[PDB]
Amino acid sequence: DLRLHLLLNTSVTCNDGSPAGYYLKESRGSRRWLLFLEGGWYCFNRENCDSRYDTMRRLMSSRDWPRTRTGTGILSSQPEENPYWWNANMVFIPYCSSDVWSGASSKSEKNEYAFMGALIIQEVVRELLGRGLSGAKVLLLAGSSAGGTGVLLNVDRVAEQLEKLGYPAIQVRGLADSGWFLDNKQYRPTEAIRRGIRYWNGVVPERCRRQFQEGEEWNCFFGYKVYPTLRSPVFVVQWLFDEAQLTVDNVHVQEGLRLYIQNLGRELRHTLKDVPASFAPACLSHEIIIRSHWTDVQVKGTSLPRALHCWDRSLHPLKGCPVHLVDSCPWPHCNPSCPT
Ligand SMILES: C[C@H]1CCCCN1C(=O)N1CCOCC1
Ligand SMILES: *[C@@H]1O[C@H](CO)[C@@H](O)[C@H](O)[C@H]1NC(C)=O
Repeated sequence: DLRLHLLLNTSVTCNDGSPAGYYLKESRGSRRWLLFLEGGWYCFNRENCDSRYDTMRRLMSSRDWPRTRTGTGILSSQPEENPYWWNANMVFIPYCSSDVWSGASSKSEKNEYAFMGALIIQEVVRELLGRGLSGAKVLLLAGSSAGGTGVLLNVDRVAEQLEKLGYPAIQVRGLADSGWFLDNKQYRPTEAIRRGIRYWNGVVPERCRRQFQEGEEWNCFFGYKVYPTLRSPVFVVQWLFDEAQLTVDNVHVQEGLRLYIQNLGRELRHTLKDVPASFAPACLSHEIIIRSHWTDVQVKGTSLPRALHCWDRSLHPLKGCPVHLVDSCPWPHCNPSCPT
């Protein structure tokens, strides 16, 4: 069980002005810290956000959050469930800003909602330093789906924050799960993100912003465009046939659709060729790192917990302990270890 703490700075808020927060389970024998960003789509205008407030309110408000949460997958403290980091300090940061973790806008007489995702991450880090994060040797910022994209948008800002506060010894790293999308043509999207960025006052990493320039910041939401600009080490986990990617592509089998699906897997593989820490199985699925059975899937005979352990060793190629693992077979579930 991870225990809830509402932010002491009550001006850093969820969408409806209630305080944001985090769930924590400390491990005082460990100098490793895992901060996980929840996912859950987003909203991009007044009418769409009002609908989300009616039926997805826990993603917009802390008023109904429970006092505890069970850690699962990479957040589990049991070695059998989490071979990688079972002894780490565990943090789950609820997603209550509806802005893919990019926003920096308060509620006001001109704004019905607050979009503060980027500031929530910064404030959680600041308040954790008093609870033991000051002694860390590794801070791993992880996340799934919208939270995976949030890792790519925020990992370098956390590194800069800790350096400027005077903690140069904490190594900041990222783990992005199911947050690596393609801006491809549909079988039968980017405009919603463009409108969202303006609605949220959304912010993107500085080097990527300088490349694409004013009005084109939406480009930095796409992994293959923002990843080369990042300085912190980032491990990318991405199913080749991700269900959210197919949903946005309007895919729900004849020759035209067969070619479309094969092309999607080929393009995704291409974008990961120069990503040296990555795990990309040929499966139709969505998210992995906080699922209890995340230990089951393998690429070339290597599980995800093993690949992550090999990554840790590389940050001290390694015989028998690979870090770049991308399937080459071209159809969903051509890998026999895919979830069923
Ligand atoms: C999965 C969601 C939430 C997080 C960012 C990526 N997401 C999108 O819905 N997108 C991205 C751009 O292309 C299609 C629209
Ligand atoms: C609380 O957060 C807001 C927004 O980041 C910031 O302007 C303010 O300085 C913070 N308060 C304190 C005491 O740090």
